[PDB]
Amino acid sequence: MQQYLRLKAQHPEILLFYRMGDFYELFYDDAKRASQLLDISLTPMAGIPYHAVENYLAKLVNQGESVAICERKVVRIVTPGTISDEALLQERQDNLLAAIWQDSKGFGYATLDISSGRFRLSEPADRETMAAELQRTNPAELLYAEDFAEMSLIEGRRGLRRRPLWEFEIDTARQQLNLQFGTRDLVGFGVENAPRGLCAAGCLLQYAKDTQRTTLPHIRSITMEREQDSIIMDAATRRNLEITQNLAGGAENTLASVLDCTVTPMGSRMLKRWLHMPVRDTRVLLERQQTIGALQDFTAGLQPVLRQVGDLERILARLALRTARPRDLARMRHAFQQLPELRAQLETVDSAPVQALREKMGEFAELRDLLERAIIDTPPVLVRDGGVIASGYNEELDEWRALADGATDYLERLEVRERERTGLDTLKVGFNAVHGYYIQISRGQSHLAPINYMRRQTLKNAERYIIPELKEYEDKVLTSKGKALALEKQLYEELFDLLLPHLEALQQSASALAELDVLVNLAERAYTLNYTCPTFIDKPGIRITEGRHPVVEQVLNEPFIANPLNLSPQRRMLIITGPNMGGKSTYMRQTALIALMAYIGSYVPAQKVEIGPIDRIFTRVGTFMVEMTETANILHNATEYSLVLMDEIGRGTSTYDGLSLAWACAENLANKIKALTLFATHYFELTQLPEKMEGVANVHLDALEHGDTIAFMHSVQDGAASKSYGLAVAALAGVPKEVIKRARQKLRELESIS
Amino acid sequence: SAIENFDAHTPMMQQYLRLKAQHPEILLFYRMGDFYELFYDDAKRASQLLDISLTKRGASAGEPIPMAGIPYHAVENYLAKLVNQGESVAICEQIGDPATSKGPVERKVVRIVTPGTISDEALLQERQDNLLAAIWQDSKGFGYATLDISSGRFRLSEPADRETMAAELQRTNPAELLYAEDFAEMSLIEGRRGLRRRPLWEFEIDTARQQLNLQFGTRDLVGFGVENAPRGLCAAGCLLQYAKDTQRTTLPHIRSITMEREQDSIIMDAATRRNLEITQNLAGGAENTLASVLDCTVTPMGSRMLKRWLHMPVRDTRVLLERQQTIGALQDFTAGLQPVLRQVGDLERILARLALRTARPRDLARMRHAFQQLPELRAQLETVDSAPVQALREKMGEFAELRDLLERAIIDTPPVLVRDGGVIASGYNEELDEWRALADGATDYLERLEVRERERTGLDTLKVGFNAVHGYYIQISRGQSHLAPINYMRRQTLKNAERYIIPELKEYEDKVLTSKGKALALEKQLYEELFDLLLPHLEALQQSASALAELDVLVNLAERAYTLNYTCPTFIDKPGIRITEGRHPVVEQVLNEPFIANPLNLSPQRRMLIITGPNMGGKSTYMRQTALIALMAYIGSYVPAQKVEIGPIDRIFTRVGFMVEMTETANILHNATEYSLVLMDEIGRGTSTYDGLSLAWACAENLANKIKALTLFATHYFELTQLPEKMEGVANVHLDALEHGDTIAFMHSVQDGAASKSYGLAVAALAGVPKEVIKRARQKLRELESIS
DNA sequence: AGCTGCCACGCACCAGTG
DNA sequence: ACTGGTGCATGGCAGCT
Ligand SMILES: Nc1ncnc2c1ncn2[C@@H]1O[C@H](COP(=O)(O)OP(=O)(O)O)[C@@H](O)[C@H]1O
Ligand SMILES: [Mg+2]
Repeated sequence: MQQYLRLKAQHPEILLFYRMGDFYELFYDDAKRASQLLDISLTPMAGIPYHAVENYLAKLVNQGESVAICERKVVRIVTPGTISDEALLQERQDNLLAAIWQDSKGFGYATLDISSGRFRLSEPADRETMAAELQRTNPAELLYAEDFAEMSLIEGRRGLRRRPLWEFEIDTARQQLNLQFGTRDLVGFGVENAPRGLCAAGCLLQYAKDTQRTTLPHIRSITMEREQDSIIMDAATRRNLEITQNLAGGAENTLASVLDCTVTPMGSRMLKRWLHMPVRDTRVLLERQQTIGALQDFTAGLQPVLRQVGDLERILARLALRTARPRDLARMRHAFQQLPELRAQLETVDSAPVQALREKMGEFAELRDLLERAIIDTPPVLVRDGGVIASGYNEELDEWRALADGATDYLERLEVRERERTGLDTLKVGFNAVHGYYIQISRGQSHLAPINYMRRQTLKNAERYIIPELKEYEDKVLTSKGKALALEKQLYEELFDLLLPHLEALQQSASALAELDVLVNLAERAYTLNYTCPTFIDKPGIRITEGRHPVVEQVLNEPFIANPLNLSPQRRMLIITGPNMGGKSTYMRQTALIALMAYIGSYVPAQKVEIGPIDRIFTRVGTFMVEMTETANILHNATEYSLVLMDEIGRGTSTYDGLSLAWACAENLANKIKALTLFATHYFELTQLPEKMEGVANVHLDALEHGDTIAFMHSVQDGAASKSYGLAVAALAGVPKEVIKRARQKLRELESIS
Repeated sequence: SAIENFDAHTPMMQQYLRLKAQHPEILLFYRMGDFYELFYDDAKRASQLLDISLTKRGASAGEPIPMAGIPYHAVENYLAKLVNQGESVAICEQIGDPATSKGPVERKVVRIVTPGTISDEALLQERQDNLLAAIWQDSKGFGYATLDISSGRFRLSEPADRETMAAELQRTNPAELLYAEDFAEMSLIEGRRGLRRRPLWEFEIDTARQQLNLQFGTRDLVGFGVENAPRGLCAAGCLLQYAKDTQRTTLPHIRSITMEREQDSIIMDAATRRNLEITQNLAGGAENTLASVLDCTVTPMGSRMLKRWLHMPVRDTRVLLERQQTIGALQDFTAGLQPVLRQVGDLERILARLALRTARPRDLARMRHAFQQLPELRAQLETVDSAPVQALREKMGEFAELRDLLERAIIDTPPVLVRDGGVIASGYNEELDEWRALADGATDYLERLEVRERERTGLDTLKVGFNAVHGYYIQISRGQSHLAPINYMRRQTLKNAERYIIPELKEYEDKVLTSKGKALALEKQLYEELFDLLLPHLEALQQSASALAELDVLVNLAERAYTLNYTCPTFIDKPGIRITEGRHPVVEQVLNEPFIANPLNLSPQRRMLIITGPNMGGKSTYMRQTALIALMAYIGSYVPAQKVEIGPIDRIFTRVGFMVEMTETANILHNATEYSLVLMDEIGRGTSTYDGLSLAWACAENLANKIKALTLFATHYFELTQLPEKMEGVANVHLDALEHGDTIAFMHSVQDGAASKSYGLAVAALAGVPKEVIKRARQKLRELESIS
């Protein structure tokens, strides 16, 4: 095998698998890497088995690697951004492709979901907005121009794919895009005056087409994500809020873990999207609130039926790409059968948007009857070996199967004919690809074979024979099986012809069913978790009553202590002093999350929630350097509609430098920015603020001392903290009695002055 | 799911269930014919872990029995998959002969593979120890024992408190941890891998003594210095009872156990071991560790030894001065020894497999290759004037007799296993050459018989072949087969050939198949017989491997001391550290901007330095290098400096900044002594302004006045620069920085005195806090500055 | 070279016969 | 109590395109 590096040249940046019997083997830096990612030995060659290529392809793909299969030439290529088989895809997690680039004016950006067809473009102006979008969208594969100057954004990222500047050319991209969608201009989509981002979507759509070498009819539209259509959240804020991802890397004890009790995978992906994309436009919010309130009674009724629909989104993608396997068509049929029950249940629900999803759902009765008659109840995984088309769908196929079936029934009778004639109880008719049909006597009885029996194969304890009669029916069976298997393949391709016309309507359905799932779910969550419906006010403000952390109340097992919040423009900054130990931090995060959820359209963890409009949520809660950097970002971009959450800035540098930076930040946020702010500090000197300025108030956390421990209470109440707790804590940790005594003396000395 | 009494099973399952019952909690591979099998839930679990099909075995006792299995010849692949997941596997083989057996063939469990007892090349990592350990707790302290099962190293220790015990777990890092059912402090142990809850009786003391004594061939354990250590003996007894349960052979390489005393070595808490990144960085990787920079050893047994020394610095003034000499003496000779030393290889673990009677042909070949480098190492080391080196030349041995044994017994490149023969060589056993030479009736019978029969019959398709199932045969094509002598006896028929047998070939077939089986078994006798001849000299061989490893370590530390430019430190009587132009041995190599070397001077009258200076200044580095230079000087290595003078050091502590933070400080305050080196990297954490500092101030005083330890005490609290004024023994140093207005400047140089100003705003402005806010903070700061 | 399906094997599960 | 023949996990490799 000298001649194989000649195929490595064809695409160097992609790891090359190479058939070598029943395995795929790799060379050079494609071995070093493939052992460090997948875990396999390094003889420089590594290799996976053929029985689990899909397993090992998905793990490479999920680590942001394209693979190329070789069997000789390159027959297949998978890439992180463009896979659509259900074996390479995490069920409840979006898998986006993306392109990014940079003008002398700003950035362009586009994500594709190659299964839903969800195509978005944006145009981030500064680089922090850009980074926010990268964290949020979190694409499996990023395309980017060499051009690209600001490499620190995408520097450490899976699936980077360097593209030439000419692929990002505007005019070429407008056409390719207009051709894809069947429009003359891109005005129906809202993006015709949005060139930077159009150039990203141009590069992406062209890369996508290349990975598939097929039409992508399911991609029929594009939307632009505006900035002022959304509560902007920096990456450090999405991390600290643990919306979808705990700081620990995974998915436990996160907002989605508690709010996401949807019943279809497509509903789960959509909700997680909604949770990362709070919208500022109350019209849609009041629309969601009202739907959620309407479907509350109907939740037990709807969800068992909705669960049956399954992941129709991703199935429909495999219809669009013409790769759907028999079970895919079978689940599409199963889903269709739910639609009359879903439409019946939803019919009396008094909401305009629920009835609109009801219509959007469709019924598709013809396609239900088509697949009911065309496919058997539980068809094999593949079409390969037939057994998928139903009985009595195609009169011709039935004749062929009966010619086979009856030729096979002859050979069974041949068995019993030969058994009765020869009187040899071990006689049997078997079948095998190497020999066709055969009579088999055992070795003990083989010497008494009739002398018309032609010998063919000697086993250890048996002999095999053919006779003219046998081989006659071998043909009868095999031509009838071969023709019926050909008619099945053709009739299966004909089901795509009948299904594909209604591809658009089908995509509408799956989307409606994916939104019904989200809205019914959020409905169940509100009712089941004692949430209430928040109202919106004209000027900024957050009035909360007995509010809670939506996760911590569910995840811990101690009684969760609820608190109020009163932020108006006449009271826009609380100085939270006292012990933290999770208490302040929790109070602050439950504020953001409550706000986050009002603006997702969900009910919220509280007795009452009024809330003015919010444009950004900053949460600096988690070097001194990093703290000051995240603080710099708030002070540079916070507005008077911003929600700002600050966790004890100053620790990590000198008392005075730190006290002086806290003082100046709180001042700057109360007086200049005027953001609604929870400024959690430890500096007691900072409680003198509410006197020195308008619109600042003091609240605090306390601790109660009992027995020989201490209970860190979680009730925020008015006034400054009037106690400290580090000596008390050290005492209980068993720092020498005398040390603490001297510490208490020092502590008094130091306070007395200021 | 029926009543499944003894009588309810077949004879096969009765036997399976007795064996399984003596292994209820771990997977049992059960050798049935050509397969290792599993049943009931084990098969269900095996199907999920190993990725094999869950099947069944037909029954007449209710429902069917879940089964899974794997052909015997692939057992090792699957055994690996399980032990890397941390599963024990009991291996049960067939003992008897089925053809002389009424009921089921006899079956013993012959070994148990568990993560800490594995000793095969494929499941272990060249450069990383794989210890079994055993922990146990009393009302007053801990008992703890470790075992490298593939070397014999058997150690015993009796950690005083919870936190020394935490440090020992981190250090030894057992792949498997047997522990007592009554174990109170599960916080130390829960979460670890290879956890094995064990019943109390295994930790019973008189049974420990009896079993340990027995194993070492002694009447008491006085000579080993452990007779006084019942806490730890109880650990040792459980370990050893377990070790022997897993192996089910003698373990003659376990000829000793040693006490690991508090004061024989520098003791580092869990925090210190992590902050100096000795073999693991703070990501779990081995990149940019002390070990990455120092470990250019050529043999694996050397690498592991170096890593143990690094982790346990010895306090013995004599051993250190001798190791220090060995380095200096050997510096000229590394270039020539290192390539030879390499060729010895991993002799430690090869003598393991020899001792365990497991070693394969290629283990014996590499042992023979090792012996073949001792004569070159003997010459090389003679000219090195150093007593310690010549003691290691003597202890390395030579073993010319065994070299000549393996040179005459095994061939140059043997197969992986003896399973299939071809191992033993021509000359070694005369009976063996007789037997091969009959079954080497190749170059012989088959070819001529073929010609003769083709030419006599006149049938050109005629070939002579052998197939494993039908035996030897004469083949004729189907078109010529109706012409074959009526003497030919039809044997195997195919689609297009017929194969036949004649008396002459059948007689050659019985002759060659019995010749080959005889030749195989006698080979296996000869192979096993090498272990009998080798085994006596095992003690001397273990001392060989142990010297070759220490040579690899020292020769390494000498090369490192030349290339990286280190000098020999010297020791003193009272506590103190006096570094001249010292460097962080790791940071100095990763960075490219040359390393700003610094002094340090600790002493009993200058024992606590309060370190000040900016974020990113160099405070932590200056602490870590102090500790590393201590750590290195006390493994006998040379040190990254112009001159180092270091007195004695019992423990090293470390706090690097709630209920666990404070506890960590109490541990320091209670256990530090006048000989301890204490690093506190900005501690002091309260719920208010002055809270945490007040504690740090109180702690500082306590370390200076009461404990009198050598403390490096970096803070951001400027208030602590007043310490030197009040306490005795305290002083102020700082890592310098420069102004230039709008900009940074981190000079990385340590100088006496407090910093001139704290740089919190300068660093805040560098992060990009609005210049407008930095302004108002500077305004506030002179407000605050004007109080004093 | 690729693909199918016989065989390794001790043991248990039948039927068909003492 | 037989005689006799099946039929099994997986992986090696003969037999046959
Ligand atoms: N002696 C030195 N020479 C050159 N660089 C140094 C030196 N000491 C520290 N540094 C650099 O400073 C960085 C941080 O040092 P560090 O001690 O952590 O500052 P801090 O005092 O805030 O802990 C390190 O990453 C290292 O590169
Ligand atoms: Mg530091």
